[PDB]
Amino acid sequence: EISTHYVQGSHSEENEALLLGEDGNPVQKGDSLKVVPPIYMPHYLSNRGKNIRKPLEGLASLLKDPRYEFLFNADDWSVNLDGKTNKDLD
Amino acid sequence: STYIGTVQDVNGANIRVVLDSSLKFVDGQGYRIGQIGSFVRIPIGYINLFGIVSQVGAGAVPDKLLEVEPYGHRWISVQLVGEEGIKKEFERGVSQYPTIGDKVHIVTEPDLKKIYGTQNKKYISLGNIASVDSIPALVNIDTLVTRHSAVLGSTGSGKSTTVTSILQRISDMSQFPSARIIVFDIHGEYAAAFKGKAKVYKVTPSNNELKLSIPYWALTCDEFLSVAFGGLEGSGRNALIDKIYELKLQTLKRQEYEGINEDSLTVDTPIPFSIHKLWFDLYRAEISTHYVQGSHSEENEALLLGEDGNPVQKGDSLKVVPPIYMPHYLSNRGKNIRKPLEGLASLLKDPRYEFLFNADDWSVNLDGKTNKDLDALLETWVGSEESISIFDLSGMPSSILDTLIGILIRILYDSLFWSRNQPEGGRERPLLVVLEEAHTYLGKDSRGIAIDGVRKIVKEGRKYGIGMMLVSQRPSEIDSTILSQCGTLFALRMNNSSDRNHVLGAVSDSFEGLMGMLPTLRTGEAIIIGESVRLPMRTIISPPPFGRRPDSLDPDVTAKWSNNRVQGDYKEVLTLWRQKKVRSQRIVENIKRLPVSNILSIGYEADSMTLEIEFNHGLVYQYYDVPETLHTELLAAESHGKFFNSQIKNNYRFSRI
Amino acid sequence: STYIGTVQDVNGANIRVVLDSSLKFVDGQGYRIGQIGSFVRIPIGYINLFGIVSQVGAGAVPDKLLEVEPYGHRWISVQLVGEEGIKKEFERGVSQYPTIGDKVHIVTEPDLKKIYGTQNKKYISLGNIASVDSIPALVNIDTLVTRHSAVLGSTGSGKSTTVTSILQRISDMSQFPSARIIVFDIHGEYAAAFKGKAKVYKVTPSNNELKLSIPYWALTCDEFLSVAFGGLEGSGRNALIDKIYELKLQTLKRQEYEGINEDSLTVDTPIPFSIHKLWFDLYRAEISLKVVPNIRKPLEGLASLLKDPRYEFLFNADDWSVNLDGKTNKDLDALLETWVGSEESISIFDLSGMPSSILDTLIGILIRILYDSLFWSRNQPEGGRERPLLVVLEEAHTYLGKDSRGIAIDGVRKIVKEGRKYGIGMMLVSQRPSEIDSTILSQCGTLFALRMNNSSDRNHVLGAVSDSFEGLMGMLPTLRTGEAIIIGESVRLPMRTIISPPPFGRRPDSLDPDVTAKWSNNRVQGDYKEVLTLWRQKKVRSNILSIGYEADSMTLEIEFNHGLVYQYYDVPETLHTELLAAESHGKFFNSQIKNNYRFSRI
Ligand SMILES: Nc1ncnc2c1ncn2[C@@H]1O[C@H](COP(=O)(O)OP(=O)(O)OP(O)(O)=S)[C@@H](O)[C@H]1O
Ligand SMILES: Nc1ncnc2c1ncn2[C@@H]1O[C@H](COP(=O)(O)OP(=O)(O)OP(O)(O)=S)[C@@H](O)[C@H]1O
Ligand SMILES: [Mg+2]
Ligand SMILES: [Mg+2]
Repeated sequence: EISTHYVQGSHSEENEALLLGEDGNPVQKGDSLKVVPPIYMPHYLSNRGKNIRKPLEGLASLLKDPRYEFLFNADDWSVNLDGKTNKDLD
Repeated sequence: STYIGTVQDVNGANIRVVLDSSLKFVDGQGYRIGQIGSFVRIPIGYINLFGIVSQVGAGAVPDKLLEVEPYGHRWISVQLVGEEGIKKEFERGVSQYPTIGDKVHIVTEPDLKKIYGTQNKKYISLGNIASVDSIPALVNIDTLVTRHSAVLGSTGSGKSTTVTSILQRISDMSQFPSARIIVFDIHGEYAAAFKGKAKVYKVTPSNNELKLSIPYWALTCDEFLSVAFGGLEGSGRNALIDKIYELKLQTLKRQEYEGINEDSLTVDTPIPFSIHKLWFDLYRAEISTHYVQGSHSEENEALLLGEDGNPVQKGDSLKVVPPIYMPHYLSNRGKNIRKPLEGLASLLKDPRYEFLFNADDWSVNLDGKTNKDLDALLETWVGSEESISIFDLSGMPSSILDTLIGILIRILYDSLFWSRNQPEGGRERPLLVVLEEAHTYLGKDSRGIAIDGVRKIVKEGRKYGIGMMLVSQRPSEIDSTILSQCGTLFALRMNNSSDRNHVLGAVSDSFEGLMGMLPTLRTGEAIIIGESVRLPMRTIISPPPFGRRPDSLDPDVTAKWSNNRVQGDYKEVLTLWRQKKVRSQRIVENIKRLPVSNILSIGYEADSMTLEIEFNHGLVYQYYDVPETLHTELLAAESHGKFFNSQIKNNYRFSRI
Repeated sequence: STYIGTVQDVNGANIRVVLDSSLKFVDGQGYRIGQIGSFVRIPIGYINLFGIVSQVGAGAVPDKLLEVEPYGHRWISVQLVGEEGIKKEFERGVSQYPTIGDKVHIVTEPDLKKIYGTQNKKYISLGNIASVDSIPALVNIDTLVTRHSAVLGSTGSGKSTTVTSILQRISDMSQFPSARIIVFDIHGEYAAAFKGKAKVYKVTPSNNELKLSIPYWALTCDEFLSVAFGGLEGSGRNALIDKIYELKLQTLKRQEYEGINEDSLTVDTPIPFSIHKLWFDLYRAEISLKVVPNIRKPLEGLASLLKDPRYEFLFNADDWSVNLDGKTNKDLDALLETWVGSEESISIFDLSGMPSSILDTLIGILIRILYDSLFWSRNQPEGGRERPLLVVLEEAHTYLGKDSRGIAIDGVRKIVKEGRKYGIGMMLVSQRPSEIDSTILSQCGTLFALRMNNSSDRNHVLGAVSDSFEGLMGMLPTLRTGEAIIIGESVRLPMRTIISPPPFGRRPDSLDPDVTAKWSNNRVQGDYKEVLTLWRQKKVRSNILSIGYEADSMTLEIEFNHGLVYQYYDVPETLHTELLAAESHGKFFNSQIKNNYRFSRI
C-alpha cells in the first residue's frame, strides 16, 4: 500500500526503488516482526494499493501498544512469520 | 411524650400510622410533628426499627375505611429503613417486622446521632444536617473519589459554593497533607475563592498568576489535526502526517532521548518539533518557482532581485511573512493543501492562540531545541507544592473548548497510567478531576473528544485511582449511560419537570420520603444519595467564609452606564484593532506601588505626569494628565475612595493595565 | 377575608386545599378572590409558606376520592414556591414543610410588596403586574443585558411595542446618560417611534436623516467574496486574493498608518483599497468612474454591480468612497464613532431597503465589525468592559435556523457563548420559536413569553425554559395583547405583567401603502411616459403642519405627519394664495384639491 515502483507501468517487488544509504546498505531495511515500515525514495507509486492506508495505520498502532500483548503476542501461541505455534488450542 | 401512637397496618416493607388531640410541640424549639422527611422509632423486645415518613394526609388512609368515611384524613405513611442491633450499630435490613398495635416513638437527638454517627475513620463531615442542629454529614472520601460523584441543581441553587466547600474540606494540610486535585473552569469563578492556596493558569496572565501553556508537540497527530487544520481527510492528511514524522526524526537525530530510536519512534510520541518550520516548508512548495523550466529545486528560486540584486522579499520562517517569487516554471511538487496552510498561517498570526504555538518556555526554535522539557510541565500541573490546580478556560476561543478539555484529560490519564508502580502514580497519590458545566460536552450524541475521555475515566478510573466530579445545571442533557455510572449525587434544588424525572431515573436508592421535596430545597441544601453514605441525608452544605467565595469579575452595566459620558477618541480603538493587540502605547514601564470600592495602593509619577492606582481583586488603573499636586491632595485628605471618586473619577482619560 | 381552608394533602412540593365560599367579581377593578395563577400563603408558627395555584376543580381532588365522590369537586392544588424570612427577605426553598389541617390564607397588599418589591439598585420598572393593583414589574438590568434575552409570541401579539417600551425605559438620560444600544431593524418601523431621540440610517435618506454606508474594504476576504461574487472556490479566488493583497500593500506604500508594515499585513486588515482599479485591471487582462472598459463571468457580474443604485451603500459610500490612489476623506474612525460613539444612545440600521438575497450576509458583517472592535479595546474607556452594549435583532427565526448555513448564525452564537466577559447582550425578537436552533434558545437567559396559538411551538417553549413553572404556563394561548409572562434568571420569580404601552404618537408603524386609501380615491389619468423616462436611467428622481410658498414656478408644497413632502405641479399661484388665506386645513384641501392636480412625492 506504500511502495515505489521504479518502472512506470510495473508494480513488481523487483521495482522496489527504496532509498538506500550511500554506505551501500539500505537506510531503512525494515522488519516484519517489528512494526517499523520501510521507507522508499521519492517517485512511480505502486498501483496495487487499495484505500486501506488509515486502517493499516490503526492496526500498526494496536500492534505497537503493549496493552494488547494478550491478543497479538500471546505468550505461547505467538505466531511466527511462517505460521507456527508451540502449543495448539489443545 | 414521644409515644405518637401505634401502627395500624403492615405490608412487609411498609406501614401506616395514625395521629397522636391537635398539634403537639416538644422541647419548645422550632419543629413540628413527624414531617415528610422525619424519622420514627418502633421498639421490639430489645431492639428498635427505624422508619421514615412518606406523606401526610389523604395519601395514606386505608382504601376501604376512607370509603366508609370521607373526612377520615388522619393518617401518615412510614417506611422501614433498618434496625439497631444488640447495642452494636445501625445495620440496615430488618430481622423482625412489626405488627399491629405496637408502639411508635418520635426520634430524639441521641438516637439520630447514633444513626448518623459512625466509628469508622474513613468518613469526614462535608456539611451539616437540617433536621437537627450540629450533626456532621459523614461522607466517605474513599468511595467519593474512587466511584465518582455529580452535583446537580438549577442555576441559583449554588453549585459553585458547594464545590468550593467540598474542595476546601478535602485539601486541609492537617488531615491530607498530600492531596491532589484539578479543576476546570468555564467562567473562571474559582480563582477568587482559593486566593493563596492553589495555582491559577490563565490565557491572559496577571501579576502573580501563571500562564496556561499546552505545547502543540504534546498532542497526538489526530488531535493536532483537529485543532489546527480542522480535520483534513484527503491526501493532504497523509502529506501532513509524513511531514510531522520526518521532522520528529530530525529532532531526535540531534538530541538524545532514553530508549527511543528510529526502531521505536511513532507519530503520537511526545517529542519536540517545529511548527513554524512545518508551515514554511509545506507552503513553500505551493508557491515555489524555479528559475529554469522543468526543474523543482530550491536553488532555482526565481526571486525578484532588488536594486542591489538581493531579493526585495526574502521572507522569514520564525515570523510568518512568506516571500514572493518571480511571476509564472512554478514547481509541481506541493499538494493541493493551499487553503489549510493559509488557515494555519492565520492561526499563527492571532495572539489568541499563543498558548499553543508560542508557549512561553516550551516554544521550539527552528532546529527543535526546547528550553524546558515536559517533566516541569507535569510537575506544575500535578506535582506542585500546593494541592489544588485551577485551569481558567474563560479566555479560550469558544470553538476549541471541547477539544481542549479532551486533550487535557487524555494527557493526565495517560501520564498517571504508565507510572502506576512509582510513588508518583495514581495508585499511590490518588487524583481527582472536576468539570464545570458538564452538560455542554457530555451530550447524548456529542461528536467531540471530551466525552471519550470522561467515559474512559468513569469506567477505568477505579483501578488507577482517578475520580471525577461533574457539575451541571441540566441533567436531562447529560448522557444517561454516563450519568448512571456516578456513584454519588448531590441533588440540589431542581425546577423544571423534565430534569427532576431524569434524575430520578438514574438514582439507585430512589427514596420516597426525600425525593418528593426536590423542587424547594433552599439555597445550599443538598440531598446526598449514593453509596458514599450509609443512608440518604438532607444536608445544608456549610458555606465557605466570606472573602473565600467564588466570583466572576463580569461588568455591571447599571454602574457603568450611569457614569456621565466622557468624550472619547476612536483613533485609539481603530489603532488597537488594526495592530491586533490589547495594550495601548501610552503606558509607563512600571511604577513603585505603596500600600494605603476601596483603594489598597496609590502610585504617582512626575516625568510622565501619570498616576497609577490599585483596587481590590488586583484591579490596576492608570490615569493620565493628573498633576501630582492632586496626588498629594488625595494623600492628605484621607478620603481613599471619595476625593478620587469625586475629583478625578470622570475627568481624565485613563486605561487599565 | 384572608382565609380559604385547610390543607388536606401534603406531597412535599404539591399541597392540596379544600375551598370552603362564593366567588364575587369585585367591582371597581375586577379582581376576584382567587384565580388560576393567584398566589396563596400559609402562616406556619412564625414564618410564611407561599404557594401558587396549580390546578382548580376536579383535577386537584385526591385521586381515589373520585371513586368515593364521583361528582364532588371543590378542591384546589397549590404548589408551594418559596418562603418569607423573619422580617428579613423573601427567599425560595422551604425550611419546613406544612402538615395536614393547617390554615391557608389569601395574599394581601403587604405580601404583594414583600414578594414583588425589592431594595437592590439594579432593578427597574418595565410595566406593572396583572391581576393586582400598582405593582411595578422589576427586572434585573445587569442580568438581562449580560445574560441575553428573547421575545416570543404570535403575529398580532405585539412584541414590537414591548421591545419599544423596554428600549425607551432603558435609555432615558435621567439615570443612564451613557447608555448604548443597537437595533437591526428590518421591516423598518421603530424609526417612527424615536423621532428626535435616536439615530436612524436608511438607504434613501430624507432631508434630516443619515445614509447607511458600509465601506466594502471593512470586510474580511471570505465575507467580501461572499457578498460580491457568491464565494468562488477555484483559482479565480486565489487571483482575487492576491490582487487585494497587492492593492493593500500599494496603498500602504502610498500612505502611512499607525504601526502597520509589510511584516504584519494581511488580507483581513481593514485598510482602504480601490475596487474600481481592481475591476479595471482584472478586466483589461481578459480583453473607472464610468464603468466603460478565467474569471470573466465574475467580472461582468461585478461590473453590473458597480453601476447599480441598489448597491450605493457599498461601492459609492457618501465620503468613504476611495479615490484611485487609495485616498479617502475619512477613515473608519468616523464610522465607528457614528455607529456606537454618537451623542444619541440608540441607533437603528433599518435594512428594509436591502436586496434580500444578501440580507443575512449583511447582518453577520455588522455583528463582526462591532464585536471585533469591542474586543481589542477591552481595557480602554471605549470598550465593552467600560460601557457595555446591547444588540437587538428583529425576526430572528429566519437567520438562526437550526440548519442554516449562513454567517449570521455564527456571529449570534459567538455573542451568546462569549459575550459575558466583554459585556455584550442580545435580544431576539421572534415569531416562530420552534424554528430557532434549540442550542441557541437554551442559552438565552430571560424569556418574555406572550400569546402563542400553535400547539407545536408552545411545547417547544415549555420544553426549553429554565423554570418550567406550570401555574403561569398553562395559560399561554389566552394572554392579552401585551400581557407577558417573564421567566428566567433575570427575575426573582416568574412574573405575569402588562407592559405600560408607550404614549400615543410614539409607536412603531411600517408605512405600508393602505390599499383602501389608494383605491377609494378617484382614478386620475397617468403619464406613463414619465414612468419610462424614469425607468430607463434607473433612478427615482390628514394633518398639515406647514405649507411651502412660491409664486414663480407655478407649484405648491405641503408637508404631512411622518415627514411626508408632497409637490403639486401645474397649480396656478392664485389658488396658492387662496388656500393660504383660506385658513381651512384638512377641509378645503379635502374639498376640491385632493385629486385635481398632478403631484409627485419627494
Ligand atoms: N451557602 C449559600 N447561601 C446563600 N447563598 C449562596 C450560598 N452559596 C451560594 N450562594 C448564592 O449564589 C451566589 C454565587 O453564585 P452561585 O449561585 O453559588 O453559583 P451557581 O449559579 O450555582 O453556578 P453556575 O453559575 O450555574 S456554573 C452567591 O453570591 C449567593 O447568592
Ligand atoms: N401592550 C399593547 N397593548 C395594546 N395594544 C398593543 C400593545 N402592543 C402592541 N399593540 C397593538 O397591537 C397591534 C400590533 O402590535 P405591533 O407590536 O405594533 O405589531 P406586531 O405584529 O406585534 O409586530 P410583528 O409584525 O409580529 S414583527 C397594533 O395595533 C398595536 O398598537
Ligand atoms: Mg457556577
Ligand atoms: Mg413587529
